[PDB]
Amino acid sequence: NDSEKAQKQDIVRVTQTLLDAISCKDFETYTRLCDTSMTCFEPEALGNLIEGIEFHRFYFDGNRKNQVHTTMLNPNVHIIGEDAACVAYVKLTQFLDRNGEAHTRQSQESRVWSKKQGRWVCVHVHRST
Amino acid sequence: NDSEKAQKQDIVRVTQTLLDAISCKDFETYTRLCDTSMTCFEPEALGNLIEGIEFHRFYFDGNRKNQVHTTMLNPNVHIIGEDAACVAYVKLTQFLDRNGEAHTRQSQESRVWSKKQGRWVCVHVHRST
Amino acid sequence: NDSEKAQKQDIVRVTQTLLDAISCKDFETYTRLCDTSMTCFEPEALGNLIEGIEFHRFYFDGNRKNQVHTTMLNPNVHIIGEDAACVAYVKLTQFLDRNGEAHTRQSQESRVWSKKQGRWVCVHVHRST
Amino acid sequence: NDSEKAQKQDIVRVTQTLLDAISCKDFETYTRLCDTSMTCFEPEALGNLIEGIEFHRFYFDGNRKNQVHTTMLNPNVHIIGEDAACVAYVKLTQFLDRNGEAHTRQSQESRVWSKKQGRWVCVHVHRST
Amino acid sequence: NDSEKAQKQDIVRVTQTLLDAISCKDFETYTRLCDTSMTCFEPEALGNLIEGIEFHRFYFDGNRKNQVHTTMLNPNVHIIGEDAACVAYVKLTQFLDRNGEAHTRQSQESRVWSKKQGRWVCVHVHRST
Amino acid sequence: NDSEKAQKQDIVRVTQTLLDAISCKDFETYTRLCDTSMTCFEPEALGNLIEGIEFHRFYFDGNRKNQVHTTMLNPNVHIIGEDAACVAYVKLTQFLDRNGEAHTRQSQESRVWSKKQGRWVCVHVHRST
Amino acid sequence: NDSEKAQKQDIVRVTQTLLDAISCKDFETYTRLCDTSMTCFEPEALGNLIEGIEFHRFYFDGNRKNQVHTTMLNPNVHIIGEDAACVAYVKLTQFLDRNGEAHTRQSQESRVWSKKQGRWVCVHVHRST
Amino acid sequence: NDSEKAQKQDIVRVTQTLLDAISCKDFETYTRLCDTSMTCFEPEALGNLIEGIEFHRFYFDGNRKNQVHTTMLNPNVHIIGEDAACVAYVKLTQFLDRNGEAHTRQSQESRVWSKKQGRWVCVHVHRST
Amino acid sequence: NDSEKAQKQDIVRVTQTLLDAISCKDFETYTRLCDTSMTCFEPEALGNLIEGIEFHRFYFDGNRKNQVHTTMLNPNVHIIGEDAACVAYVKLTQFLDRNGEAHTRQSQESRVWSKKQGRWVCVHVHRST
Amino acid sequence: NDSEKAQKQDIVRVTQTLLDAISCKDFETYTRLCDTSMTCFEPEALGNLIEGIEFHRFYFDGNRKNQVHTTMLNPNVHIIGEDAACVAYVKLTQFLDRNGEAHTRQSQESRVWSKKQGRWVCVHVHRST
Amino acid sequence: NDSEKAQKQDIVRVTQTLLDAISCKDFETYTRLCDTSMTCFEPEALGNLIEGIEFHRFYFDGNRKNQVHTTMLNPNVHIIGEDAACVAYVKLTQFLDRNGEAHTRQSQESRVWSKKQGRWVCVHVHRST
Amino acid sequence: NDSEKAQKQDIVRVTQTLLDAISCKDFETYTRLCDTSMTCFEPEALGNLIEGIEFHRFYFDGNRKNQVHTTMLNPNVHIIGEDAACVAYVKLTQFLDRNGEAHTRQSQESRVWSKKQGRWVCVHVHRST
Amino acid sequence: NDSEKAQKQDIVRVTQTLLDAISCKDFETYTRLCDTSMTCFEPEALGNLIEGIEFHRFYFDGNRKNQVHTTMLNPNVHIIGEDAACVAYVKLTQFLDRNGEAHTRQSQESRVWSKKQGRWVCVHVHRST
Amino acid sequence: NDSEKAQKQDIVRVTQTLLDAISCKDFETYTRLCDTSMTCFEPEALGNLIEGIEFHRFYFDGNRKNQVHTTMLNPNVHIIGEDAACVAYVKLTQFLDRNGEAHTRQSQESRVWSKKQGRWVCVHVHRST
Repeated sequence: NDSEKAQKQDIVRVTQTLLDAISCKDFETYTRLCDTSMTCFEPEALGNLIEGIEFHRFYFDGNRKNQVHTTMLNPNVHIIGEDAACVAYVKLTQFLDRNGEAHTRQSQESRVWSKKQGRWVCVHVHRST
Repeated sequence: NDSEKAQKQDIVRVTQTLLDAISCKDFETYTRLCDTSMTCFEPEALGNLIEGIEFHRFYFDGNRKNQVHTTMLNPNVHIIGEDAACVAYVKLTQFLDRNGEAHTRQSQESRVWSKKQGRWVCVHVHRST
Repeated sequence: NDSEKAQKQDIVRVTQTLLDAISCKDFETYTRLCDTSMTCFEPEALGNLIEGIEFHRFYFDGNRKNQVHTTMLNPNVHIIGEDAACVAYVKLTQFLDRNGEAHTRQSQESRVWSKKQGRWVCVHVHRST
Repeated sequence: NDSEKAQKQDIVRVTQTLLDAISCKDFETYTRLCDTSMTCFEPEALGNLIEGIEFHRFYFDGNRKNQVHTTMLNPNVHIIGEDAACVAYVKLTQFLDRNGEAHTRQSQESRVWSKKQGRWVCVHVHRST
Repeated sequence: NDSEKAQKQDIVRVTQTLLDAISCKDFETYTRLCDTSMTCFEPEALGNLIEGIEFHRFYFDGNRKNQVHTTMLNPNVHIIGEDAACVAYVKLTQFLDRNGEAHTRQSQESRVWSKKQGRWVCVHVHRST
Repeated sequence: NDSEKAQKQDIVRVTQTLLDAISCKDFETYTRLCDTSMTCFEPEALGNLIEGIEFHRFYFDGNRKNQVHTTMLNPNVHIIGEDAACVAYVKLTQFLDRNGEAHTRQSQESRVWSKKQGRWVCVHVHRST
Repeated sequence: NDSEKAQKQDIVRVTQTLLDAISCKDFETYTRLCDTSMTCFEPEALGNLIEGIEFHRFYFDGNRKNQVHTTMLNPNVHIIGEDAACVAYVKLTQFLDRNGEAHTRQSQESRVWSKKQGRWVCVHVHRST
Repeated sequence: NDSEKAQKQDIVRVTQTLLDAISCKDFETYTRLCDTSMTCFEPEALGNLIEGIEFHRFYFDGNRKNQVHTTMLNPNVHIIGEDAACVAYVKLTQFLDRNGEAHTRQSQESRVWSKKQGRWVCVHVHRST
Repeated sequence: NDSEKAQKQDIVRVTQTLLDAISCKDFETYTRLCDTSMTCFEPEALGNLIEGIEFHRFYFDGNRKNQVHTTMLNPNVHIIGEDAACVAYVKLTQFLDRNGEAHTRQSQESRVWSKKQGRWVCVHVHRST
Repeated sequence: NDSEKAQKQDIVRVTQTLLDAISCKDFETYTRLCDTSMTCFEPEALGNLIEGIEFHRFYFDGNRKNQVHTTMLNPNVHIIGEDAACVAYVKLTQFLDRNGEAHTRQSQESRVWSKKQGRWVCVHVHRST
Repeated sequence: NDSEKAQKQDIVRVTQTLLDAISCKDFETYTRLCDTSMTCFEPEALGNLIEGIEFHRFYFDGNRKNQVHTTMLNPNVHIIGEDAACVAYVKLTQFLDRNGEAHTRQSQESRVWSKKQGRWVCVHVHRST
Repeated sequence: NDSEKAQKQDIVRVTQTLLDAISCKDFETYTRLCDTSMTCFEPEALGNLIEGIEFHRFYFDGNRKNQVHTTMLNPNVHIIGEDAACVAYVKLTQFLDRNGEAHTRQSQESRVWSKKQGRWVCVHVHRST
Repeated sequence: NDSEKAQKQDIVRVTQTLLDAISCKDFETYTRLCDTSMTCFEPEALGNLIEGIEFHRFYFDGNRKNQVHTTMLNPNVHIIGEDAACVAYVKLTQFLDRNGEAHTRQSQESRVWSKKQGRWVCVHVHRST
Repeated sequence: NDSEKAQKQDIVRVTQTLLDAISCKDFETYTRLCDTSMTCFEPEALGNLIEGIEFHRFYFDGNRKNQVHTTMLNPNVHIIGEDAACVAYVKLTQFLDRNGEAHTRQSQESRVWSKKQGRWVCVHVHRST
């Protein structure tokens, strides 16, 4: 359970690396961490199950980091072998809007990881609220 | 590949078994299919991550099937080895009204399955909308 | 245009048969006219594409007709190839309430017909509003 | 099924061409792909069945594209006869506002294709929601 | 203008006879006064142009006169030859509803008349509000 | 029959001329086409029957065409002799918005035409919704 | 003037009698006081002008006195020519509904009296708010 | 009777002049045509009966017309002898607001006319809605 | 002064007597203290000045109490001569509703008194809010 | 009564003078006509019984006349002896806006007058709504 | 301060006794503890300053204790001499409903106490919200 | 008594002084009359009991007047000894808004005074509504 | 550290017992586990800090449980030495209302634990939302 | 106790300092007072429990003092074991917005202090409403 407890950390490390990727619009690191067969259920998709990375690009063009701050709270992992793991966490986002006001946005996320040829890559993601 | 396809069919089938279980409010099948460490993100949890199974039991108490048919639409399955797999699908629920009118409800579910000692079990579920 | 005007008259007659089958909840006749791989976009389906006839089976239960009168207005027909056609019409439904009041409902419909084994079968339907 | 799998791949490619023609307001290409007797049910038409292409011409004016990205998801294709097909898909549109905000729009679509003079032309379209 | 002033009266007579027909659900007198090719724009049709009498029948079945009273106000006629005339009038309807309350319903009507083989018959009608 | 068809085309054409006239706010054509005794039931009249033409003039004052295309859908014509005819049709109007957005408006119109001294003229109009 | 002051007294007496007839739904008195061609603008006629006595008869069916008391405030009489006069006044109506509550209803009324063949009779009435 | 037909015309003419006086704020004509004792019920008086011409003066301040058109629909006149009359008519008003938007206001009017020393004067006016 | 102090009390007493009569619906006392010519401005009259004891009779029919207490706060009395006076006071009323709940109503009251032939009588009352 | 009808004109005049003073913010005339111990019930006192003239000073400060006309409708006076009276009436206030929109305000007023050393002074005022 | 800390307990106690009396509708204890000239500001007085004990009698009539608990939070006392004090505090009221739903009401209370002949009596109370 | 009448006046004066200080934002006078230990219950404190002169300093920063008048209605004062007192009063404030409009604010106020070493000082204040 | 890990467990255990005590209304256990001085912030206290166990007693009336389930999610504990601790956790509550409808209520809680004479007791509780 | 009473004074001093640091957005002081592992329930964290100092840093960017004054009311301190304590208090915040208006904001806060290596530091904070 020591090579398991450490394995979880890897997941947290990777998903944290994955999050920082989206935060500053680093599409290259996004594609390296996301498989090509990645399924997706998220608010930007309206109840549709998206396939592949392409659909995600749209959100990697522009003003870059908008002085926003995201926080992954209590990551919760599940181990299933030594190449497959899933992690669920609450993601908090802090931002200032239109006039400079401060607001917090919240969303529940789930990610399914697969150790493909050494390195972990995200196969499926699900976001809500 | 064929071992894969068949494997995917194995996932869709159990998931289907579980859904039928929830419809007819059959605890036993539910608990037989849902692990002890099963984590869950769902509307009834208000954005909180749920653990255990004690929580889900609140809904299986009562009048069984409210004469409400549910459909699992185009299940997308992911294979990770031979003991880890995940499936994403849209879930449709048709139910009758007070005045007898017919209505349809939608939610997007994800489920992670770990093959623990031969039999498949759900370790994490995520429902939304 | 007589082999064209006849075939349109014919196409309209089978959809009329299908609509009647639906009105008096005749699923046997209904499935005779709907292909096994039939797809469908419709309000009861919430933006999802449905395959098969089982989903529509749900509306075929519960007594029979009511004081419901349905009408297919100005059916527009396109003849395509060997055994293909598509038809478009506004479907009008005259009904009464619990208070005996008379109301009129509308919906726009599209059906695609294919002739297999000498019989016209609906392979796709799109209903809106 | 290879003369079936090819023809579906083909049908999807022409609707992709049509959708692009619409996105960048290319009416010349648009009319090349839409029959002269094309019919249409669509939100902009308010429950009425439209004939011709002139009505749709209205949307082809005004600069060109915007920061609009459109996508055709899980296109479902039915092959009918000689030169007939019909396709169904959820059309996803990613756009931005005056405030630079990103929004996602959806619409369910059905098109009926006929092959005349060796070319696939759309003879009927139904769009909803 | 004496055979014109009298001709108008005929129209008023006939349309008044036509109204009393609908009031006490006399379908036979309705069909005798309404042509077979009668076009119709009315609230029960939802913006659709109805053709023929059939669609009208629905409203000639039931409780008969419901203790209601209609009044044709200031008829206004137009003469066009000696076999074609159109009349427009405001139609007021008095009724008691659910509990016994008294309410007045109003609608604007237009009718186009044709003298076919001696007797006048309604070819087209349009009601609003 | 052929004299009839051609005659019907005569009605649809003038009506079309009148509609174009209203679009480009061309009084002259309007008044040339609308009789002196023309009665009218329309939304701008609030359920009142209008006489003369003085009233309609209020709308032709100003910026001509607001860059708004109108379409007369499937004109249904009625023949009554050779100097009396009526036509019913749905009318669609596409117009631009403040923010440049596109919008469609609908109304159901009826028009009565009297052939007075060779030229066709409108004696009564009825618009709704 | 004592002749006019006494004449202004008769207008108030008949008008008062007409108001009681209406209160206890005494129709014979009503018709003995309202001309056969009496004109009328009133709430129950929605902006429309009524002619005749027939329209009003609708309201004389039923429960004589509904436990309601109407009061004619400061009648103002105008004597015009010979056998002609008009009166304006506020009409208050106190009534008991449900729950035993007491309420007051207000209206402004105008009536025109013609002394046809001796007896004063109302030829025109306008009621508002 | 034609004597009566012309008297009714005289009444429609003077009341049309009175409307014009109001429309362009010509207070002299207004005073000429209205009696000193004239009473009045109207929106600008909130259920109160007004006496004297004074109260009306206020609306005759500057701003002549306002690109506003007032219409007098089908005036109903009652002739009570040779020196008394009352007229009832619906009055339409199309006004241009801001944004150059065309709207229509409606109201029901009644005017009592007394013929004094040869000339007709309005002794009472009632307006609603 | 002491004579004026006595007269002031006398008015407090009578009016107090008058309110107690209104409380228990004693019409005899009420008409004894309220002169015939008594004028009234009160919420129930809707801004209309009321005359005589008539309009009031409507409130003296009914239960005869209601479990509501009425108080006369700081009566302020003006003495004008030995036969005229006026008093103003805040009037508090406490009442128990349906659900056995106590509530307080308030109102502003002014009364004008006249010592007509010995006894004091109210000739005018103004109530508000 | 010719002496009673005289005292009543005098009371109407002084109160007319008093209101004129209020319109043109003539505080000197106000005080000369109002008793130093005048009582008050009015909206601006929010339910409180005001005493004295001081409270009203606030309102006399400002832009004298604001292009606003006030009329005192049908005044009713009560004579109580040759030295006391009270008058009731509805006061109509017509005023303009920024947009130059005409509006009418309304209130109900009671005033008590006392003859002190020959001059009529107001000892109590009551204004509602 | 040990004498000041003593007088402060005494003031908290008596006021505790006083509130206990109000809860269990013990009017005898209420009066014994409240001065006959006690002043009052509280919701039930709707903004009026009540004087005396009479006004409160109304509330002591009823079902003694209604299953409602009241608590006096952090009392603050002011000692002004050995015979006068005032205390301030928030009073919490917990009560049930018909459905048996628990709720908490809240108010802010100030009370002024005067030592008269040895006993502490409340001369002024103030309750808000 | 006369000594008590003098002490009562003294409290009216000081508190009056205290309100004028608050009106023109004179913090010096305010802290001179308000003892250090002064407690407060006021709308701005939101049901929270406030202590010391601190919380109040926030309102003495600003324009220094505002064109608002403040009155002290019927002060009721209780004398407790020669060094303690309390007063209650309705407080009227008249203010002119943005659009040069006058308005009246009201509030219920109670104050507790202590003659600490010669001068009077407020140790507690309660404001409401 | 494991010593610290077990101390945190002891804290999660006692607070879970306290939740159970509340859940089934066992007031003895409640009193045992809560200190006499326990302070509290919570909805049932409306922003007021509560002191003493008394105030809570109210919620321990009859109706043991209510088919309601309370859940304590991921409890975060802080260990401040061997006799102090504070725990933070989210608390979920699924309750059955009327109609047998399942709902979830949420709230964030914090409990401060002091270890006295060997046994842990709650000295403070804060609850929100 | 003088030791505990002085210890309860330090908790109020540090808490007061922490509140000023937050007021003027002085982060170094903030982090010198909040543990690195401080827990937190607060509005800005929507029902979620935060860990660390990083989340809070978002709010220290910008305009030091926004012209706002916060006040800590009646702090209540609980001393637990050694080097441990908690404090509860209401925090009022008066602020000037736009239009120059003054408002008050209220919140209930709970903080837990651990005396780690001499200096008291906050390890847990809960803020509500």
